Amino acid sequence: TSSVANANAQYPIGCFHFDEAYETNYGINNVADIINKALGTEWKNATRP
Amino acid sequence: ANDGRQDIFSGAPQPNQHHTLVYGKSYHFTITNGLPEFRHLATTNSGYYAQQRFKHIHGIPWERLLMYVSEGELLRMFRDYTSLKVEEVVCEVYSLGVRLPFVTSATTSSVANANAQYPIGCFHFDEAYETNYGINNVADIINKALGTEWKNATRPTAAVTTAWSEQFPNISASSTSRDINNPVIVDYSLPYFENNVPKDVGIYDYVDIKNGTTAYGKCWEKRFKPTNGLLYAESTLKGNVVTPLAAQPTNIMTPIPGLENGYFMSNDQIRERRDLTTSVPPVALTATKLNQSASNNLNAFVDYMGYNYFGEQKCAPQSMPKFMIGFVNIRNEDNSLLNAKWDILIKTRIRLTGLQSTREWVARTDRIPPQYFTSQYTQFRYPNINETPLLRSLGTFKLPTKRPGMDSRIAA
Amino acid sequence: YVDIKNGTTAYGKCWEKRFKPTNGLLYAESTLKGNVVTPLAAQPTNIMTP
Repeated sequence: TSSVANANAQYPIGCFHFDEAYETNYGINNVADIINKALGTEWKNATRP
Repeated sequence: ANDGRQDIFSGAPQPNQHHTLVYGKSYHFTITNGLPEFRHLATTNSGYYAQQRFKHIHGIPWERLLMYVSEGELLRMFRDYTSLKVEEVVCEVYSLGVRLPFVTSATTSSVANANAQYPIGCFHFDEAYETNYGINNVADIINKALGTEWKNATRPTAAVTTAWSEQFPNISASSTSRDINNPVIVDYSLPYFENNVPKDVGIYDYVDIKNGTTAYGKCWEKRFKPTNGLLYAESTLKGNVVTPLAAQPTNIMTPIPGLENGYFMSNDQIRERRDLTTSVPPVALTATKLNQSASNNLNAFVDYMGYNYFGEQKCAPQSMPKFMIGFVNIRNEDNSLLNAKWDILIKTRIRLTGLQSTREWVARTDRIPPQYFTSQYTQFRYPNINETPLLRSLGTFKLPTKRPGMDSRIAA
Repeated sequence: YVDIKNGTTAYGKCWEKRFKPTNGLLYAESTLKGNVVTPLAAQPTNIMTP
């Protein structure tokens, strides 16, 4: 029963940009996934059963 | 100039009465998280709808008159005037914090952590998609707002002293924190066999988020000055609740503006009188109070009740904005929902205007004087004045063009 | 109801008509019908607002 209840850990976050100095790339499925979740798939029965 | 031709006496009637009422209440409610859920709804007349309920977005029924006035005050103001109009309604929401447990315990859990910075916001996508509340959900919020009596106003045969008890069958939220659950539901009509459907509402395109931890105090305030705050109006000569007409229509008739075209917003489409074959379509006739039942009055809405002014276009105005507030769900590492409890305080204020048409009507009975001759109020009801008028859907529906959903409880 | 010109000397631009339609609506879609063939499936209910 874990719970992410602590928001006062002062975790460091940042904007990385070393993509301007070294070869970089993303995983094909990783990006594909982000986009499928962005669009999401339909669940409404546009066409009546 | 006083040539014995000037008036000696000049009469004039008494004025109409114009009273202004001001009421208000304060409540303490608590609401909680909830993941979104969906289903498909089938209804009579082959109705089919795609529904999406946001269990983390709750709506304050500020459209309900009982949120400002108690049942007692409502009863009185409903019998005292010829017509009663809502001038303005105000609803303030104060946040007392969004808490949750430091550690989830299946048994002795405690909402002791108020520093989780849970995102909260004011949602308003009710202006872009069909929305509605659950009938019992709203009914519940109001029962907890009013609360049921526990004092023995009428002494028991044995008026003996009883033991202290925290078990209030239903204490008002005006005396203590009380839980309420009124998830907003978004409908996606599917009237055809093959429908054109939109992508689920993007709630993040209709929200103003605040930090649940630092937002302590006044957060939101909504005001509304109804165009047609007509709660009721009497313009008929019917001096009873039981009597039916005795005379049938004659040949005497004079053309009046009317301003009622017989067009309705039947769910997703516009329909003309002749096509509403399932239920009998209302018609804008001379208004009455003796049409509404006692229970109907209790469910009075502040924006529109079916009554209109003689010179205005007989129709429903755009319903007041829904007052929806809620969380912006945070999820745990296993993607489960991070539960939280939100304590809020609500202040409600309302100003109404009562009229008593006593100028052209000197009554010799307690019967309220009707706005009969000089002008007449009108309401959507049926030629049979005793038939239930066009009622307001308790589910607080928002139909296309942003108008309040209404029922025609008269079967055809 | 006529404005006459000399057919021989009137060589060039003669008339120009302009029109800004009040209702130039060629078409508009406001229904949920997502097909050209499908008919309604649901009949009118008791839900109706003026």
